[PDB]
Amino acid sequence: VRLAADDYVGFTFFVGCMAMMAASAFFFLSMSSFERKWRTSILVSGLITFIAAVHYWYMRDYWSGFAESPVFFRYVDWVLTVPLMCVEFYLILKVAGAKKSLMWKLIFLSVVMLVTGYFGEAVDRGNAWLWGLFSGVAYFWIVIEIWFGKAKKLAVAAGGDVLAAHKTLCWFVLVGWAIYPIGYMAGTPGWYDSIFGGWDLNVIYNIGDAINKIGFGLVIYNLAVQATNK
Amino acid sequence: VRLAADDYVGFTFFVGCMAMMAASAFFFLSMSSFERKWRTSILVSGLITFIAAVHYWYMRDYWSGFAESPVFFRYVDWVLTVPLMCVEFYLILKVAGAKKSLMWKLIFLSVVMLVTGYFGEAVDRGNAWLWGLFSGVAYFWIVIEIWFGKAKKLAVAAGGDVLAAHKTLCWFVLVGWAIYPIGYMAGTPGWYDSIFGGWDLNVIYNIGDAINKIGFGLVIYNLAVQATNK
Amino acid sequence: VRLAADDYVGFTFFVGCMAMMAASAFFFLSMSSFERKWRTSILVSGLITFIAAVHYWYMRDYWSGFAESPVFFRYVDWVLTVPLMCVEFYLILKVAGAKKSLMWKLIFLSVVMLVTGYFGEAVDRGNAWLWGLFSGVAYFWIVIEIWFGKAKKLAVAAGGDVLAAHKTLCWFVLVGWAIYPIGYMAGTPGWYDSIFGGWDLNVIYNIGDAINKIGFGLVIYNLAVQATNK
Amino acid sequence: VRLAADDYVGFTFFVGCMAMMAASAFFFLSMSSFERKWRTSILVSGLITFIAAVHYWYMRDYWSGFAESPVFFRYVDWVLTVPLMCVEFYLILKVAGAKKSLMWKLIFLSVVMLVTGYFGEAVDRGNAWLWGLFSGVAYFWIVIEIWFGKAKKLAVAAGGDVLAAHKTLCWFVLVGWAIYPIGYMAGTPGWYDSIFGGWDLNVIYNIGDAINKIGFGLVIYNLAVQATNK
Amino acid sequence: VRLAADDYVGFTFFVGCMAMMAASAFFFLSMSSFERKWRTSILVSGLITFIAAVHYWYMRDYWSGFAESPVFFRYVDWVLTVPLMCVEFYLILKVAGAKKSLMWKLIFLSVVMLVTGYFGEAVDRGNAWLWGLFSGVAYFWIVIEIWFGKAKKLAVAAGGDVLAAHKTLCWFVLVGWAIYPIGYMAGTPGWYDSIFGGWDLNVIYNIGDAINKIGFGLVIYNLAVQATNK
Ligand SMILES: CC1=C(/C=C/C(C)=C/C=C/C(C)=C/C=C/C=C(C)/C=C/C=C(C)/C=C/C=C(C)/C=C\[C@H](O)C(C)(C)O)C(C)(C)C[C@H](O)C1
Ligand SMILES: CC1=C(/C=C/C(C)=C/C=C/C(C)=C/C=C/C=C(C)/C=C/C=C(C)/C=C/C=C(C)\C=C/[C@H](O)C(C)(C)O)C(C)(C)C[C@H](O)C1
Ligand SMILES: CC1=C(/C=C/C(C)=C/C=C/C(C)=C/C=C/C=C(C)/C=C/C=C(C)/C=C\C=C(C)/C=C/[C@H](O)C(C)(C)O)C(C)(C)C[C@H](O)C1
Ligand SMILES: CC1=C(/C=C/C(C)=C/C=C/C(C)=C/C=C/C=C(C)/C=C/C=C(C)/C=C\C=C(C)/C=C/[C@H](O)C(C)(C)O)C(C)(C)C[C@H](O)C1
Ligand SMILES: CC1=C(/C=C/C(C)=C/C=C/C(C)=C/C=C/C=C(C)/C=C/C=C(C)/C=C\C=C(C)\C=C/[C@H](O)C(C)(C)O)C(C)(C)C[C@H](O)C1
Ligand SMILES: *C/C=C(C)/C=C/C=C(C)/C=C/C1=C(C)CCCC1(C)C
Ligand SMILES: *C/C=C(C)/C=C/C=C(C)/C=C/C1=C(C)CCCC1(C)C
Ligand SMILES: *C/C=C(C)/C=C/C=C(C)/C=C/C1=C(C)CCCC1(C)C
Ligand SMILES: *C/C=C(C)/C=C/C=C(C)/C=C/C1=C(C)CCCC1(C)C
Ligand SMILES: *C/C=C(C)/C=C/C=C(C)/C=C/C1=C(C)CCCC1(C)C
Ligand SMILES: CCCCCCCCCCCCCCCC
Ligand SMILES: CCCCCCCCCCCCCCCC
Ligand SMILES: CCCCCCCCCCCCCCCC
Ligand SMILES: CCCCCCCCCCCCCCCC
Ligand SMILES: CCCCCCCCCCCCCCCC
Ligand SMILES: CCCCCCCCCCCCCCCC
Ligand SMILES: CCCCCCCCCCCCCCCC
Ligand SMILES: CCCCCCCCCCCCCCCC
Ligand SMILES: CCCCCCCCCCCCCCCC
Ligand SMILES: CCCCCCCCCCCCCCCC
Ligand SMILES: CCCCCCCCCCCCCCCC
Ligand SMILES: CCCCCCCCCCCCCCCC
Ligand SMILES: CCCCCCCCCCCCCCCC
Ligand SMILES: CCCCCCCCCCCCCCCC
Ligand SMILES: CCCCCCCCCCCC
Ligand SMILES: CCCCCCCCCCCC
Ligand SMILES: CCCCCCCCCCCC
Ligand SMILES: CCCCCCCCCCCC
Ligand SMILES: CCCCCCCCCCCC
Ligand SMILES: CCCCCCCCCCCC
Ligand SMILES: CCCCCCCCCCCC
Ligand SMILES: CCCCCCCCCCCC
Repeated sequence: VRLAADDYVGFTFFVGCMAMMAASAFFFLSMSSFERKWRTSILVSGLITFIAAVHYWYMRDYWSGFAESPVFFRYVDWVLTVPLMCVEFYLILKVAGAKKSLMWKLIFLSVVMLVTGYFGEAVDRGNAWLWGLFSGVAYFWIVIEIWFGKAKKLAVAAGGDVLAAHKTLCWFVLVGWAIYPIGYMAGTPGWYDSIFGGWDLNVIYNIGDAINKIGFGLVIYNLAVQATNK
Repeated sequence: VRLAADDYVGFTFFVGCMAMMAASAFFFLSMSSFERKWRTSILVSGLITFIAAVHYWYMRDYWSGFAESPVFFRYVDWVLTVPLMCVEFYLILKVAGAKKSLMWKLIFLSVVMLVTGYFGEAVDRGNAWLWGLFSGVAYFWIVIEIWFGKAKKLAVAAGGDVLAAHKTLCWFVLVGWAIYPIGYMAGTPGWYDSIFGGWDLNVIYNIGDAINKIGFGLVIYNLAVQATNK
Repeated sequence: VRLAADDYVGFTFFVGCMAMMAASAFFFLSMSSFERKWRTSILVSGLITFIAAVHYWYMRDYWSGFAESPVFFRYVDWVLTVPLMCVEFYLILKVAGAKKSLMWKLIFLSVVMLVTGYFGEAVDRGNAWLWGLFSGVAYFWIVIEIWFGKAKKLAVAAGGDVLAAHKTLCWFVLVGWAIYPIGYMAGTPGWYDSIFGGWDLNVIYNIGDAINKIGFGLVIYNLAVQATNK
Repeated sequence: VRLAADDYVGFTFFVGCMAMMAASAFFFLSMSSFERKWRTSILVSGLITFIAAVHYWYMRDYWSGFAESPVFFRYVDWVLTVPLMCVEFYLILKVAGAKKSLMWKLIFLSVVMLVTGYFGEAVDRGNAWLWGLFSGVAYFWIVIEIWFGKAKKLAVAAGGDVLAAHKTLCWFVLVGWAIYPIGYMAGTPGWYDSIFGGWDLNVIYNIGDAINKIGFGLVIYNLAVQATNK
Repeated sequence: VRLAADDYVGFTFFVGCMAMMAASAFFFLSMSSFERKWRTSILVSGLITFIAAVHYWYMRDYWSGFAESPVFFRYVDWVLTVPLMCVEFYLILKVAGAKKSLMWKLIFLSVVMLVTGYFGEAVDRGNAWLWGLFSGVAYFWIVIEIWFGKAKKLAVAAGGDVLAAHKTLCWFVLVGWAIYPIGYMAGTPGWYDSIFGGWDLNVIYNIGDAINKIGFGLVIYNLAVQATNK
């Protein structure tokens, strides 16, 4: 447990843990300065960074001990936080007339995506490409729903700050989340060892997690602020 | 204490701990966005997940050490959380005219159920079937009370969101709680060759606890939300 | 530090710690749903279970390590919580016209009781009967004050919910607190060789503490609720 | 790590830690029941006991390990808490027309007192009497300021609850704080090693800290209560 | 891991950790006593000391173990806190008409400064002078912006308490932050091994961090207080 200056994975575990901890405090402590109608979207942004702060604490210590970070262990957090992130689409479009049907659809797709991903990574690596494909289809459905589907139509109808927030969240989902499917292909045996594979993603995962989770919440927080100051 | 990808019991202890921790924060931090009349029901939903989060933390570490999870140690949480869950029937029917008599009845039955279950599991395994039977009868009385008894009549009279919440809670008690008596029969010596093989009761306990406890609370939280927005 | 199913002392340390922790959260989180005039009585009920939760955490660990629970170590909590419980008589009768004189009397007697008890148990066991007797007399004075003295007269004048609460608290002090003088006589050398056999003092301490501390607070909480509802 | 019944220093570390922890909770959780104008004085009372609770936790564990409590290590808390206590004179006299000049004077004297004391105790024990003397003079100036100086005149002009609180705080500073200079003379080599040298102050420090810190805050809390209730 | 009276680095780690912890509690608990328009600037002052408290806890323990404090490890906190400090210029000038452009500029410069500094210190020490120079230029740009640039013009236009706060913060940036570039030159190989090099900065870092972070926040808190009191 002596620290080394060249351990960049180590460094990014320490930073990521501290940034998520601070983000969780910022969202929980800000909630009361807003009208009740915004509070839930902010609270959930804080839950997302709270789960990640606590799991990053454990992973940071484990890396200090063993100098390993098994990818399957990252799913402890992803299986909870990715559905919560998908629920934020419902929370920000509820005013624009989203119905619980939307919430259930998103929760279902996100959970299928993460559980099939875990089966590919941990339970049945023989059939990792097949599990990948099931995960990939759930991802594609989520992307289609928010870029073109009902969620997009609701955002467009609302216009204003909401539409703006919606569009930014859609970029985070399209571009920010793409690192995870890529690392899956890099780390699992399949037909994609030719292209990817043998790539160290730990630094990318540690920085990506923080940007993905804190960025999502800052966009939601920014929406509450814009709306309130009008 | 390296993590292994095939340790599914391990994985479900880490997930269950994080989900209960997050649920506790969600209910505690939501309480203030509601009129005083709902806050106690929500507070108690948070107490239920808080006790479970803290006990799941200990059990998760113990499994990391010894790769054992003795059933009797789960009763540390059940003896506190199952009575609190039974109290939620009183809290949601208090408006409909439930009297403390109902609260005391439910607390008494739930406590008898859990303590007789612990005597069967830990103190007197020779007579596990007899202790089972006493627990079984307490369970049956609770089920009859909420499906057909006074509590059901109060719910029906109130109608509306309350009746809806009541019925959902009755399904959780009937179907969601059935895993516990089944695991008891699977694990104890008696007249019962409850052979539910292929699945590790530990995985079922870890997933079932989270669903049972967070599900109960989300139904109560949903009732506060429905009522408030009317 | 493997758990054993027959370690009932172990079990009751785990339960007592969790119950106190939950009770502390319940009283601290309830405080704000009450008019200012009730909040202090509730806050102090929470302090009582908070001190006990944290000390039960240490005692639980120590029992896991050494399988010993020295009685003198329980006094770490009792010297703080028993005076706080005695202050609750002042807080609930302040409306009925109790004066700080009463508060100081109760604090003084409770502190004398606990400190003389500790001298008998830990510093001067040669003269345990004498220290016992000094503690005994302080106990008797407290009992006489609340059952017959000024405090009783104030309660009786107030009538209503207050008198009801006062009488229940008087039973907890008379009957619930009797286990402590009994265990003292059971554990110390003197003119008393009280057998009180069959049952492990540690189990009785662990269950008695939780009932004594949470019961006291639930009676104070019940008084605030009754009063608020009218 | 086993506890001994005759370890009175040990016992007083456990009690002191628990009492400061409970006091911190009491002041932080009471703050919201008061008009804004009192909240800062109460918050600072909680900071004082919060710092001490956390440092008492470390010193308690260190004593369990090594059975030593080096006096210089107590200064970790004193260098922060003694200036905060001195600021409380400004906070309670701000209404009576105290100016920031007074705050800065008290902060400066308190910090000089504690830092010169630390130099005498830890960095330059050869000249402990000289450092003593510098600390001694800063103490005397503080005492003169509050008993006779401007601060006293402000209190006297205000009259009422303020004057009462001021006088009680002046007794705590004069008599309650005298233990610290005495222990310095008892523990340092100088011209005073005959009179005071060779005295075990650990029990006195542990009890005195708790009484000094919780006492100061209870006087401030009592001032807020008196003022509010009329 | 016995404590030594001559370990001044050790002492300052313990003090710094406690002071940051106390400052965090002071800012988080004060937030609610202010109109909404000030609360964010105070919350962020608390995040700054919260990150530092938690990182100082880890560094304190590591020094207890190994008696080393690698400079690169301090960047775990600096990469988060220095940008938050720069955002405070935006938060205090938002009323005077600062635009998000200013926020982004400051965040960008602060992050470049800290990341280039870390490259010089940890990844590429061969070219530490060059990385130094890039960091140095980002620093100079920040200084020019706040002393002469747009931010200064906004402050000057606002006048009053804001201008006063602005000027104080500009001194902290100019003089209080200068210790960090100096320590960099003292610790790295370059052309400045003649001027600096061979200097122990640990005591200076530990005291400077506390003064820099708590000082910044006390100036922001002072601005909210002055403004509130009209
Ligand atoms: C240590 C020591 C010493 C100290 C000795 C000490 C302090 C001994 C303390 C003994 C105590 C406290 C015994 C308590 C025994 C409780 C009884 C019998 C209770 C009856 C209760 C009824 C009959 C309720 C009837 C209730 C009714 C009808 C209805 C409603 C009630 O509300 C309820 C809730 C109970 O239903 C000495 C010996 C001095 C010196 C030595 O040298 C050393
Ligand atoms: C790293 C590196 C590089 C860069 C390193 C860098 C940028 C280092 C920067 C160091 C700085 C900026 C030091 C600044 C020192 C300011 C002073 C002393 C100012 C004093 C003022 C006084 C003593 C009185 C003023 C008196 C009054 C009354 C004024 C103010 C008062 O305090 C008050 C607040 C009361 O008004 C380079 C070299 C580029 C490449 C290399 O390769 C490596
Ligand atoms: C895993 C797996 C499977 C599934 C794998 C899956 C789903 C992989 C998915 C990969 C994805 C989604 C890649 C996406 C790449 C998007 C790009 C490069 C876009 C760039 C654009 C940029 C860098 C910026 C800017 C662009 C614009 C327009 C900027 C706009 C501005 O930023 C503003 C916000 C202002 O508009 C399969 C293969 C099925 C089976 C296998 O067996 C296993
Ligand atoms: C321990 C022990 C003892 C005690 C043991 C005990 C009490 C064991 C209890 C086992 C229980 C309660 C099992 C329950 C099984 C319910 C079933 C299969 C029903 C399933 C599923 C339907 C009905 C779905 C759907 C139906 C509909 C209407 C749609 C339902 C949906 O779900 C809806 C959305 C409406 O909710 C004894 C034996 C006494 C002594 C021994 O010595 C040991
Ligand atoms: C460091 C050092 C140095 C200095 C060390 C220093 C300055 C030590 C100073 C110690 C002090 C000032 C001790 C004072 C002791 C006062 C007493 C006991 C007075 C009792 C009076 C009662 C009992 C009446 C009244 C009331 C009481 C107790 C309580 C309450 C009130 O009656 C009330 C009405 C409020 O209840 C020097 C020597 C400079 C160099 C050396 O080389 C080293
Ligand atoms: C906070 C963490 C986040 C946003 C993680 C997101 C992860 C994904 C969207 C993962 C997606 C996957 C697929 C679409 C294909 C292969 C399996 C997964 C789970 C890596
Ligand atoms: C949060 C945990 C929950 C809802 C646990 C519930 C446990 C039961 C309902 C257990 C019931 C039992 C019987 C009715 C028979 C055998 C003994 C028990 C205790 C397992
Ligand atoms: C939460 C803990 C409680 C209520 C403990 C109470 C303890 C006592 C009432 C102890 C009484 C004693 C005597 C009356 C005589 C012997 C010594 C004592 C301290 C056990
Ligand atoms: C919470 C801790 C408190 C109130 C401690 C206060 C300590 C002092 C007032 C110590 C004073 C000293 C001198 C006046 C002379 C010798 C050196 C000191 C630091 C022991
Ligand atoms: C809370 C900690 C603070 C305010 C730290 C600030 C650090 C700097 C302003 C560091 C600046 C540097 C340079 C300008 C050049 C050399 C490298 C750095 C990163 C030390
Ligand atoms: C005071 C308000 C805080 C809001 C919630 C804080 C998040 C806590 C996360 C804990 C992360 C563990 C990191 C500590 C490493 C020792
Ligand atoms: C370890 C890296 C920490 C990174 C934390 C900050 C990430 C911020 C992402 C960008 C948020 C912008 C959304 C604001 C609305 C326009
Ligand atoms: C709403 C959040 C849903 C969270 C889903 C968690 C799934 C837990 C993983 C399942 C692991 C079981 C492995 C069994 C393989 C034989
Ligand atoms: C400031 C808001 C935070 C609220 C946290 C809710 C209580 C959660 C406590 C449960 C902790 C046990 C799990 C920790 C595993 C290391
Ligand atoms: C809400 C009420 C909770 C009740 C908690 C009951 C736990 C009691 C377990 C009893 C253990 C002692 C058995 C010893 C038999 C020899
Ligand atoms: C280890 C598994 C963790 C699983 C997470 C549980 C989420 C809880 C979902 C329960 C169903 C919600 C019903 C609400 C009805 C309005
Ligand atoms: C987070 C909810 C607010 C009030 C919480 C007070 C709980 C008291 C904590 C007691 C901790 C000791 C038990 C933990 C066992 C590991
Ligand atoms: C060893 C664990 C025991 C758990 C104790 C929790 C129950 C508290 C006792 C309840 C007393 C009820 C009196 C309330 C009157 C309104
Ligand atoms: C108002 C609460 C008061 C708490 C009193 C605690 C005192 C602790 C016992 C003192 C131990 C003295 C050591 C014996 C020396 C022979
Ligand atoms: C707002 C009216 C309150 C009257 C307060 C009188 C008694 C206060 C209770 C004392 C609790 C102090 C906690 C000390 C921790 C050991
Ligand atoms: C609800 C506010 C809580 C008040 C702050 C409590 C201070 C906690 C300091 C830690 C000292 C307790 C010792 C723990 C031993 C394991
Ligand atoms: C280790 C000993 C524990 C000490 C317990 C703290 C109690 C101190 C309170 C004494 C001061 C009374 C304040 C007067 C209020 C007007
Ligand atoms: C009541 C609000 C408190 C917020 C501040 C918490 C900061 C905790 C970080 C430092 C942890 C303690 C340091 C040493 C513990 C052994
Ligand atoms: C080893 C660390 C000790 C540092 C103590 C922290 C307190 C520093 C406060 C700085 C004062 C700034 C005043 C600005 C107020 C307008
Ligand atoms: C609006 C743009 C959002 C895209 C954010 C992507 C961040 C992921 C980077 C992970 C590698 C360091
Ligand atoms: C270090 C801070 C990074 C991101 C800053 C927040 C940007 C948007 C905040 C919303 C303000 C209305
Ligand atoms: C609406 C019906 C709710 C009932 C759900 C039962 C919960 C199932 C427990 C899962 C065991 C793995
Ligand atoms: C309503 C009267 C309550 C007093 C009785 C409580 C005694 C239980 C504590 C001892 C259990 C071992
Ligand atoms: C305020 C209404 C009731 C107060 C008393 C409740 C008693 C609950 C006992 C809980 C045991 C788990
Ligand atoms: C009226 C206030 C006088 C306060 C004096 C208290 C003495 C504290 C030190 C005791 C150490 C055992
Ligand atoms: C152990 C309890 C000590 C409590 C000391 C009394 C507090 C008096 C405060 C008066 C405020 C109304
Ligand atoms: C008016 C503000 C001046 C800033 C003083 C700098 C504080 C840090 C000094 C370094 C500590 C040794």
